[PDB]
Amino acid sequence: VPNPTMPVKGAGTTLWVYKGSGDPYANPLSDVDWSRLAKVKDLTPGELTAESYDDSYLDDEDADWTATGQGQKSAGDTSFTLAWMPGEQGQQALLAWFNEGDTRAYKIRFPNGTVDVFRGWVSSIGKAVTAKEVITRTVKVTNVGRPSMAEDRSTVTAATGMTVTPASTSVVKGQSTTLTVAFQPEGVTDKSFRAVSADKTKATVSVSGMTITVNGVAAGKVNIPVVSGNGEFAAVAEITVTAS
Amino acid sequence: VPNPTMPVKGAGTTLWVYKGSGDPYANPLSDVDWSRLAKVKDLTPGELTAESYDDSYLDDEDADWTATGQGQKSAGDTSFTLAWMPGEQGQQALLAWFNEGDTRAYKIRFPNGTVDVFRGWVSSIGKAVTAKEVITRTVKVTNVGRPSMAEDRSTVTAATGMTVTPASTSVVKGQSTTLTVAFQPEGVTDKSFRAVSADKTKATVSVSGMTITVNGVAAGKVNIPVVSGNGEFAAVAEITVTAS
Amino acid sequence: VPNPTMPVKGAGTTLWVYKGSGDPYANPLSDVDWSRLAKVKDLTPGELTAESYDDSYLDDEDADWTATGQGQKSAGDTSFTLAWMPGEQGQQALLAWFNEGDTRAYKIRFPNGTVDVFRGWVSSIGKAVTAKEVITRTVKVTNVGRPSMAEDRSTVTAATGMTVTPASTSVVKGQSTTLTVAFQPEGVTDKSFRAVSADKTKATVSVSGMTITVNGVAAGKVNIPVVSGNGEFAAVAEITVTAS
Repeated sequence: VPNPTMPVKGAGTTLWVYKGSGDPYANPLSDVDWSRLAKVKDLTPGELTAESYDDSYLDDEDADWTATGQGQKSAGDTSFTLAWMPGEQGQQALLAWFNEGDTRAYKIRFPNGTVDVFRGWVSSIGKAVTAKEVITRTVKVTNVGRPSMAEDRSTVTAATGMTVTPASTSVVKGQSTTLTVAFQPEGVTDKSFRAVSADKTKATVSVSGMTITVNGVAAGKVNIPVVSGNGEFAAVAEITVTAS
Repeated sequence: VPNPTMPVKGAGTTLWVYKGSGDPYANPLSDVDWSRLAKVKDLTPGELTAESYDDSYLDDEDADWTATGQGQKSAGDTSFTLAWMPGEQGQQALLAWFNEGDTRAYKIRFPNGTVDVFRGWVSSIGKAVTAKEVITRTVKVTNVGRPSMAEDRSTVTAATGMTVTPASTSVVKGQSTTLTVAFQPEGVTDKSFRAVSADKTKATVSVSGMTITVNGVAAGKVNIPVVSGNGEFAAVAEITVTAS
Repeated sequence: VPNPTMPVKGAGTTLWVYKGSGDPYANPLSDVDWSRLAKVKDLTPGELTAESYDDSYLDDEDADWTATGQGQKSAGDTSFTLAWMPGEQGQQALLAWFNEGDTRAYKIRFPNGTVDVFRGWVSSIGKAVTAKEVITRTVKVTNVGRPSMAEDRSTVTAATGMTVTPASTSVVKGQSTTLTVAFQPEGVTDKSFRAVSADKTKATVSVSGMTITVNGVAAGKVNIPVVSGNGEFAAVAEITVTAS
């Protein structure tokens, strides 16, 4: 249904702020570590610009027509207003973003499956208060550096399938077993995953570089659920732990 | 019932000025040492803004784009127009506040149980005389220092109040079972989750209304993983589907 | 049928960008090495402008008025807003053209058989998101050098293809006689004429429908001179009017 080669109606556009660590430009399709800013009244994305450089000399024969070239670009000033909910995270995190000069990353997800991720700092925090109308919070973010347009991530293989094969063996205290995850639907993929223990007590799990290490902290039958990327697919594995 | 996590309609917003001698930011909720500015025609809260600081150098590898940082923050000016009642206290106090030019504190009480408290000096006093419409006094206050927004005194709770209890029964074709999630770490919670199946072939999942619904499309044993927040907590449910 | 000598309604104007390696001004009509920018919401062509140059001296006799001359010409900037299709070629090419900053050629094909060709660099890339309305990408291209207007490749013919044949008969009172003129020097000609009588008393003349008409108000021999263009060609007609 989402066709990036046909015009879209604009309804359903979504805003997120990178609350995690690492490279936000790498895999922006996944929603992991992206806090959503809900109840967006309106959004005006930033406009990439360019300054003009005067490229004229005295030796240049004739000067009837001006000659110019591209200069600095300076993407900036993405603004938006959303419903005012002072006690909800993402809006509190927004004021935290304003209160220091942090240059954080934020992404705009469009209804046609494309993402535009910018990176900037908050330069304006306003509020409009009128009767018989919901109080709105208005934000403006000055963008720094080169952004990541949706015209760059034009590959998208869509994945659609993974498997999780665990050891599923008893593990003695102090030893780490390795879980296997296959995320190769014909090889090329554009998604990540995270695994989190369902009890957090009998075992401790760690996912890094596709490597899943599970340690049998306490005896029992621990269940490790894994969810891929934003959460299109998931799986459940079991690991026994023996007291001996 | 005020709810800071839901949008509010702005009607009923009140304006107060500090006539006490303590710390205005200490207990803004209490209206003990505050004078209400009654009969406010309309209000426009001050807008927080920060200027841009150039953060570029001659030896910077890349210049094709501008590098900037957040500079000095300002609290703007709050402007409110209220009915002219010169004979009442509160307007004489406002006129004296403008007249002797001291930096006083004031606050805005929204229909949310929250309050935004600023500190500033009156930079404009105006009037509007016109027949058939009430005489309105318009005031502009330039804010100084750092404001104490309603996001400052909000509270977040992450006391591990996540629990999951499924139907834990045998579901049939054409009928969906329900799974309940408890999110009460002493009642107050601020975190959400995401629940999905493990294969999406034996059972189809749907999360709504603080609840999970599982449709037994195919017989067998199916696994439903749930992950809370950013992967701090998880749960695994087992659902058996029979032939009928 | 396109007709450059008659006004056109502007619907169907197409935008193209040069992806070849030849001379863009050589054969603009051929769309061989050109890629179309489809789904153009609206277009604003660049405006040619030239600044003023003060052409006055101290020893100038008269100075009650200002003497100025044409200075340096600029081609302005062409701004077009078109539907956002990030996944299609042509918009990715546009984004790369903005990003790497070279001066590329483009053209506008009017519903006239004519075409305007410009050379410039993209100085602005924008977007507009709003519900119930298509997402639009807005582009601004600053033009450089001398542009190639559609008037550059127009052709004029003055091959002396003027001929005049009257009815050369006897006209009566109350009846009007016709006279024909040929302007076909192999077909193409843009030079007009003017036809009138020599006394306007024996016969009254009227030119319309690319045809002369003579009303025989009075009997006798009357002379009708016709002059083509700026006096390069002429013809003389003799018309006899009888008593009846």
